[PDB]
Amino acid sequence: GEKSRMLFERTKELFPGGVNSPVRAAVKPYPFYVKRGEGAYLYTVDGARIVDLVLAYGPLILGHKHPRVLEAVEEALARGWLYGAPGEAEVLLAEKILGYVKRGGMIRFVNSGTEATMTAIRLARGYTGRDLILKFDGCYHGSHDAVLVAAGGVPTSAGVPEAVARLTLVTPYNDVEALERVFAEYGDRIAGVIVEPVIANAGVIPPRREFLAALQRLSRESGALLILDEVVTGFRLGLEGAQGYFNIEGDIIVLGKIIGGGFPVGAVAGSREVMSLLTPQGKVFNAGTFNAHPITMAAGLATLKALEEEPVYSVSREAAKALEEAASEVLDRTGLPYTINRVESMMQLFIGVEEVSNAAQARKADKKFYVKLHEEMLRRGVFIAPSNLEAVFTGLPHQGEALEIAVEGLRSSLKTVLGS
Amino acid sequence: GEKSRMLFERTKELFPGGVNSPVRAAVKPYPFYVKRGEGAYLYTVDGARIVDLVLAYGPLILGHKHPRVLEAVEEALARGWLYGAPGEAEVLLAEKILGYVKRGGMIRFVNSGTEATMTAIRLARGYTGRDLILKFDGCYHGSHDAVLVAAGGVPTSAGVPEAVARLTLVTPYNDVEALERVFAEYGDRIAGVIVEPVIANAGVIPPRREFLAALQRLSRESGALLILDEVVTGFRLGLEGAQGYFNIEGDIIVLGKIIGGGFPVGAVAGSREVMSLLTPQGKVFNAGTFNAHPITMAAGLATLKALEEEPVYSVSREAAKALEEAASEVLDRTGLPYTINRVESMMQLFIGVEEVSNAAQARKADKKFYVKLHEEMLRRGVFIAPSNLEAVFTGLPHQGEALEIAVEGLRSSLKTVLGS
Ligand SMILES: Cc1ncc(COP(=O)(O)O)c(CN)c1O
Ligand SMILES: Cc1ncc(COP(=O)(O)O)c(CN)c1O
Repeated sequence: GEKSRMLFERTKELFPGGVNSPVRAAVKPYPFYVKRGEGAYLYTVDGARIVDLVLAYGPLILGHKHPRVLEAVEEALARGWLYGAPGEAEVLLAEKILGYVKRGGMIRFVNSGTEATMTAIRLARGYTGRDLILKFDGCYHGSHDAVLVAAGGVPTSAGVPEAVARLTLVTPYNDVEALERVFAEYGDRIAGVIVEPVIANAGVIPPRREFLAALQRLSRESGALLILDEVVTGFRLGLEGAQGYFNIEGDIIVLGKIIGGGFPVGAVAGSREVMSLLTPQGKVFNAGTFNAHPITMAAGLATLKALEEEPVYSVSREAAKALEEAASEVLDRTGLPYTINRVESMMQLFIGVEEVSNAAQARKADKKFYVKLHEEMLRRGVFIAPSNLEAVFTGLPHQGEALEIAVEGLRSSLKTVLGS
Repeated sequence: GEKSRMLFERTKELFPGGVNSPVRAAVKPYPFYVKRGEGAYLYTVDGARIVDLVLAYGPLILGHKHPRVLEAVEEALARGWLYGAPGEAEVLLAEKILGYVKRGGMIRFVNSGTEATMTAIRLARGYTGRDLILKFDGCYHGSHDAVLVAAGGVPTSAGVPEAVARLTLVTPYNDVEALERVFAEYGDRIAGVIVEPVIANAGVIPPRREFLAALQRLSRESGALLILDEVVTGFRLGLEGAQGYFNIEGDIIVLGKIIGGGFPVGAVAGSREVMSLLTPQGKVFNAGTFNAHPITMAAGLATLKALEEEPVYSVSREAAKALEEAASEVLDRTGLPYTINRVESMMQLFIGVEEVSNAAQARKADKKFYVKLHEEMLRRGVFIAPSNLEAVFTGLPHQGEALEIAVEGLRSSLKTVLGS
């Protein structure tokens, strides 16, 4: 790992914490640098092939450099990559996305999930004329002030004015009693309730039907808009995302990751009535030099076509199931308390706890055990998130030999850590 | 324009205002759709070649599909386009950028100018422990709450809480007296003063030396960080940007557009002391799935190399000068009040006013005349921003025949509008 070591030294003084995104710094023993990626694999700068169970944290459900997407991007590149004026790809991608998540509605393309949720929140506030936003402990919506808050709302980040943080309410995920209580107290001032249909940033945590039911009922009865943050679930839990998977409906649907095919993206979709408030039609401001970036649009379009024509969902589901069954077989024999949460192709293991239905329980999981597992798996050529609070993602290339390596790696790594 | 007309009809119900960014909707008679771009030209979906004096509003100083950048991106695409782990290109681009704008400092790559200024503001607040941010009337820093404010600070966008807007102070650009007064009253609570060294979103407005002097003095004496928003000026006003061009120094330098070579990008650069507050090193949060996107990094790196090895600055400067001289020759003969502001390769014409040193004066310019000019120029195959408040940008391909067409087009269009 000499080459990665050298790069590690160079970035120490170039980037805060040596990385451009926090999670990247936690890789053990130290972050490896990537030369390239193809299919189910990442290849380090030193030349090592690694099975990728991170998939850039969600966007790469088709694996690395998917042939169909590569070809579409090559064609798009030949046409120039930025215009500052409308292109064709954005129209086709919008029509395809809306047909699955909000028929007859509108969409606005942005450049990150952070920009997307931020825009959704401004839209909900503009539509209702209210200021408060309700989020849940453990849910992650990006790097912007309004969502960098925790229940005393107080800042979880330095540099966030307390005056801003106090406009965001926070209650526990899957806690119906707490949800009812917050609406009883502040309901008429809540502009929107934002939530991940399946938590992906506090490990993976599935929603309780009762929580989903309350979210829809309380939002509708209070006048608050239900903002489903589907940046991760969108197009991962089937073509119709969380709405179709759980049979729920959101007022505003925030999308990202997968819809950009691996390129910078974010999007806000909703009814014509709500979406029409966005500039230049309405007074809720949103603009972006890179909005509807030609390459992002071409990549996302090709990606969704693959999701419609290739067995991505079945393959990804089976891959996650195989990993879950393998880990469960080993862990069940130990008699140690543990739980694995899986929803289709997103999952995570929690050692030390028998149930994880909220962030508080996820935080009680054995972090040391997880870190050791991450390191041992990497030593065996399999890459899983370095943080127990991140998720494990599967995709199209996780089949055949690649899957065999991942499963065998997981089995052996668990045994090694359990034997230490 | 049948094909653009058809697309126009399709997007009416897909996007708010029919576009993904406000300015795009103002093109006359209606927005044309782009098939591709190459060199100094955009090509409509109907097949018409148009000289581009918009350059995607700043990023394309090298023109469309620059050969060197295209090759670098092709090589990068073959390596996969998203890893979720550190790559080599981000290291090289960071080293090159910092060598020109903040030697010995640090940088953090994000996905838009909006994310960049938003991150800079959070950093300034975190570093100083203060809440107030001072901006100037007419300056544009992106699509986020803290900068969508105007002096009563009150919201300029619906959906922005008044509690948030009041944390942002606003005074006129180039107004030293007003600047001194605001610091005398609120100085000890100002975390940072953000400003465009050259305004590019209220037409083009150059800074007064006295204003630049006051900005540096007052920030230093008050403890507020001077945030130079160089999203547009960075790498356009020479390799050293505004700091080198005007011989000024900022505490935090916000970069974007050009540094991404045409791909989604944004960046915050500053001293190690300030930048070290960013996660995972410090407590000022910033994370991004697409931060340091492999393709953006490769494109930006190749772009900066071109700026160092090709006569981009001289060619672009001469192009803008030729346009300015041509327009001035025609307008001087009319005796009508007007002014053209130009700083290297960024400029704008203001009809009806003899001086434009601030946003208030820019707003007094004859908008109807400008719109007619935009439409007439487009009819003659030359594309300038549809809004008088946007800027005209020149670049490397604006030479030879392309420049002749632009200049002749400007001359003829002015005469036609002046004769109507
Ligand atoms: C649900 C959710 N929302 C928002 C984001 C942030 O997306 P981005 O990093 O592109 O700003 C993420 C990524 N962790 C996410 O998982
Ligand atoms: C000075 C400045 N700052 C910020 C921005 C916004 O950049 P972006 O559109 O990528 O969010 C712009 C683009 N108009 C700008 O000119």
